[PDB]
Amino acid sequence: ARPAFVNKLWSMVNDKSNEKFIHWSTSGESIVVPNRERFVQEVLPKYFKHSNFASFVRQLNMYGWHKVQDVKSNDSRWEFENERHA
Amino acid sequence: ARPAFVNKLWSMVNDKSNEKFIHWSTSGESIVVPNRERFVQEVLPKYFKHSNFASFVRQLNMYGWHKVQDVKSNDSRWEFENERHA
DNA sequence: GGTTCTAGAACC
DNA sequence: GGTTCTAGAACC
Repeated sequence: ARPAFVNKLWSMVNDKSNEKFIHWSTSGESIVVPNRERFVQEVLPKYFKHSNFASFVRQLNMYGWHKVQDVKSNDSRWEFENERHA
Repeated sequence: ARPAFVNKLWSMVNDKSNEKFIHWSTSGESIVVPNRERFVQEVLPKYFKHSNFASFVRQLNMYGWHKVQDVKSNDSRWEFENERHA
């Protein structure tokens, strides 16, 4: 039995009906959430009760996932990568 | 399935090996703990991990049990009675 | 009231 | 790594 958060993230990134809100990158090295707000109100509520993006991000951190900061100087786009890679 | 606290209290007041530390009054209307300290170190640890008397008392309150204050003016003696009676 | 589910802790 | 236990939440 994997932790509930790991299971939920897995099912949400892989479920085809969440495609437009959260999905793997073509390479699989990261998870893409095109628009934070659409995801927060269309996907989060199906997996967590009293869900909020802040919690989601904290949880992801617990599992080694960090926000990709590659925007040079669309703050609604979020991408996550894990500390553990090949 | 009854709450874990209810089960533990039940088993500790009824278990014969805890007799000298915690037991029903002859009438059954209350629970007698002759000496708080002996009980805290001889019984509590068999039922709760990182047990302390303060928690025990709070829990008892959650279930309607209150400390009997019948000492006129042996602060080690504790007796508990429940709000719900005949 | 009693059974089934969802989780994490405990155990092997 | 996988199974079993202990709890409370969910469900009927």
